[PDB]
Amino acid sequence: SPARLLIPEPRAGRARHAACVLLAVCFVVLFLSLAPITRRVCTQLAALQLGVLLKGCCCLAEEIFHLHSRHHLWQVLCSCFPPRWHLALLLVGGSAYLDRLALTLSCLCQLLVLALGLQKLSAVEVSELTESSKKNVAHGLAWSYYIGYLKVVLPRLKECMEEISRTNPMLRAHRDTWKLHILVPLGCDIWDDLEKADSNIQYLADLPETILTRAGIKRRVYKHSLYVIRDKDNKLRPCVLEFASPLQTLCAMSQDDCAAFSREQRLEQARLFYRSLRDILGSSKECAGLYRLIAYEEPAEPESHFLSGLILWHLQQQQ
Amino acid sequence: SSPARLLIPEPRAGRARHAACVLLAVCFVVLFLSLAPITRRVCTQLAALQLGVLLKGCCCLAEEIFHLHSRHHLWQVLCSCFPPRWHLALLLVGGSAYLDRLALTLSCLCQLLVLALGLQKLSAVEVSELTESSKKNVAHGLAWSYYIGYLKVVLPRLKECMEEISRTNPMLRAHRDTWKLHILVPLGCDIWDDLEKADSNIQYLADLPETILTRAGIKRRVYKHSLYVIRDKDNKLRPCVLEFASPLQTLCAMSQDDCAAFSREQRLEQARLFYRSLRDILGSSKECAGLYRLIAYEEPAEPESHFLSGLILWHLQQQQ
Amino acid sequence: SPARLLIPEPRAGRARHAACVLLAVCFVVLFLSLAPITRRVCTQLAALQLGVLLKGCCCLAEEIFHLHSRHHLWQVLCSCFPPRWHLALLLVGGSAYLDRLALTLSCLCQLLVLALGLQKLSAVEVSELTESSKKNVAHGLAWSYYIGYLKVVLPRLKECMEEISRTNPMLRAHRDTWKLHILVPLGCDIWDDLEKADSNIQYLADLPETILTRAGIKRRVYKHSLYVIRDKDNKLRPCVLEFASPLQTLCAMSQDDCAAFSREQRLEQARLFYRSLRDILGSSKECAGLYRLIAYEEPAEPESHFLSGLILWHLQQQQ
Amino acid sequence: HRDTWKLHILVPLGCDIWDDLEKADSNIQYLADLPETILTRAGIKRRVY
Repeated sequence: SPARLLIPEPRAGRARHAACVLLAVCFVVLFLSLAPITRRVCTQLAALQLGVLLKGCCCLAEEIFHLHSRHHLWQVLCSCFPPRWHLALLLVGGSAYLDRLALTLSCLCQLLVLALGLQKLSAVEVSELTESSKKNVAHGLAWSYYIGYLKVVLPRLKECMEEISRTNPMLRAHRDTWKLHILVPLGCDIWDDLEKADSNIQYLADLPETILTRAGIKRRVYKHSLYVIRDKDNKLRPCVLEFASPLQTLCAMSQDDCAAFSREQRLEQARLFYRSLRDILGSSKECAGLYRLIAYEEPAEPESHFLSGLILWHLQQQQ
Repeated sequence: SSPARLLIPEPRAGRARHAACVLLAVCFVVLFLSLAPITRRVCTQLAALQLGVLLKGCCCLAEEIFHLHSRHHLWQVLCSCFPPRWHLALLLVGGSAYLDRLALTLSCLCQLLVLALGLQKLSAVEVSELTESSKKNVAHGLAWSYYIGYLKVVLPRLKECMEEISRTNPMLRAHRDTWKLHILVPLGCDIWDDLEKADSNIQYLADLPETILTRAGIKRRVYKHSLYVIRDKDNKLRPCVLEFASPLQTLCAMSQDDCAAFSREQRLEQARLFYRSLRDILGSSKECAGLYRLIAYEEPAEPESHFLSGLILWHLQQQQ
Repeated sequence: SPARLLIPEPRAGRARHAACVLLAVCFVVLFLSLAPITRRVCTQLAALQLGVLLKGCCCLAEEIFHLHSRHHLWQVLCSCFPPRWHLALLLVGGSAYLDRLALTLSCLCQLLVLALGLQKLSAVEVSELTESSKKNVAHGLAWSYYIGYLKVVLPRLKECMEEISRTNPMLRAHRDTWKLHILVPLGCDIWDDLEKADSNIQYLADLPETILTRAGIKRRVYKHSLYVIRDKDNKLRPCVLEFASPLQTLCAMSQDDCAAFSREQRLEQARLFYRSLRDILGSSKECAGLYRLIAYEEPAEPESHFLSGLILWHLQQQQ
Repeated sequence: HRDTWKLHILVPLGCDIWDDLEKADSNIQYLADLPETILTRAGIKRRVY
């Protein structure tokens, strides 16, 4: 190849072998040239193995607030500690039974280490963490959706709608709700059309063509559909509705055989995508007030007019 | 109310663990009423009871040494033969050894005696729960449904259909000893809807139109089979009848289904079990004595564009 | 063969011969280099034969609630314990006659083991148990029926019924009962037609063909029969009725000589098929409300209008 | 045989019409039926050929 490519390769995880061989060298060194010595070694091992308990207690104290929002209670207890936590309890119990200045000194130094935070992560660990997780798709979907679609279609919406508002008095009446409404259900189902999703949503017409030029032969054409949705006996409300493509991407990726994308992590990915999209849209000066994204979960009781009620609440929020 | 009366067996609530816990609490309370060395005896009894699973794992690995190459290819055999929660049994055995070997000999003798006589067997409740708990065991059901629905109604009426086919064109009268439908069952799940695109040597010879009609769930019989020609080396051509397995499509759709939660390793295992069940069912039949031939293949790692046709040619050559 | 196939073979069950040769080896080892010792061995053997009694007692406590549904009383007692349970009683009686702290310690250990449940099954045993059951066709039949038929014919029902409805006011009046009524008798008899099964069921017409194209020459064409059932002296009710094919499959394989399919467990297989179909249909989003499967058991008294009344009740439930 | 894909109308100058051509002449063999020619009318009336 004319261009000698230099690409990194995944790490073999061979540090375990080096640790094992140096451990064996340590054994062969120590044995040459003793039950109480082994007991002292076990006590010393149990001495620094109680810091995980303090770290878990601190994490539980910090996470009891998010317990309701994330885990709604045994999940909180088992999450704040590694699954191999009872081993430290067994070791500390054995050390206490075998034998308290050393214990309190060890607790104090471990807590001081935790507070000062001098046991941080180097570059290799963070690099391995970034490389290993092949399912952090939410940030990529959020940024891709933003740059590809919203940065190029959102600004040319008020001008595209004012021309219709010139001849249609109904659009002129509802001037405060000329934004684009993004439907992001926390699941992944996407209805083919919003007319059969809810009987209270009526299709009206398609907005005029959006013309973009690319080299003069390639034309990027954008279409938006304008809907009319019926209230109680008050009035009719028009709005522009569409779903989020990254949700469809996640749904199609879950069905893939080589993706190994389950349903429990798909919900987390959708939630993270919604949060990231909100955080990156809220700091944008181009589409400062040209959008409103609505998020919901399908109710357990199959109400026939749940989505319509949510859209009406959102629309009535602008006025 | 309701004209009928149904008492459906809803699944168990798993409340036997609560009974075990309350009886354990009662026993602890009783022991509290009315000492230290008894803990050592309790630990020794626990180790004696725990070495039974170690003996069972040893017997299981001794039995599965033969099937190692067929299924696991050596650490996988050891992992399968023993339960994952086996370290504590070794810890208890080591503690008992350190505390003290006639007692160990008699305890192990009793445990292996129990294992040999086989007097510890699952009751009706345990086997019923195990049968009703496995929600993904579709291999046997799919094999039986395929056999009954399709394989028992069209194969006996196979000589005559190809008889009218030969009446249309008599070129196949020479191949009198290959009048059996060929079933293509890949151990994966890929299915080629258009069989001519799968390989370059597979070409149609006769595909007459036919409408498959089902009236209120009752399927009509199939009166026509699609004839093919397989291009051999530059000497001659060979005609064939090919058909895939619908249960493989069922497995593929189950895997693609969102609510099924059906992985890939389970899919391969179910496909192999379905193939074995179908072969065993067909091999012990009477109507389908010699009017079928099922071809099972695994897709090769190296890409080959003329593999499937060559495999069918090999099957034809061994059929003569 | 171009592709050397590697297919598993059934296990020969030779672990028992390993147990027997270990019996012989242990015997010849112990003999080289003793009535009280044999009595102690018998007592130790009786010590761990008592756990099955506690397992049966806990099972009885947990299953006394399901006794009415599954066993309606001696069957409850016999099912919760292994048939070879009198041997444990004989051993414990012999131990008591030969001889209290040891018995209590053994009982406490057995209860602790049962509560913790550390004596579980490895991969080989579960694989053998999944391979040995050649008759558990309920789940396979349910999944095959679902994927093959219901996921393809159910969605194209409302639109197929609209065209007939627009010209028949009778169909327009009864719009809430346009589902597919699956009949799943817990037995296995399937009537050739519903006309002679019950005198109150009247055939009306066949639904227009559901045409599916495949490769342009293969046409998967579907018929559904529309019936009319005579209620009491009020009116007539139309519905679409059909039986469940897997019940016909079970009936067909019950008669096979090589199947060895008896009748006592055929009822259980049909019941499990009904439960599995219900569970996998209630969690689907495509056929949300396009079905209603009805199950019944034939009464002792051969009433001539038993099934008709059941369908009338199931039809009035929507209204 | 692509050049003879027409429809062959038999118009005997007499008036006898055979029920089928199989027994009319021993050299004519029936093969199969052409796939259905579906014509839709009002959505319920189907003119199928």
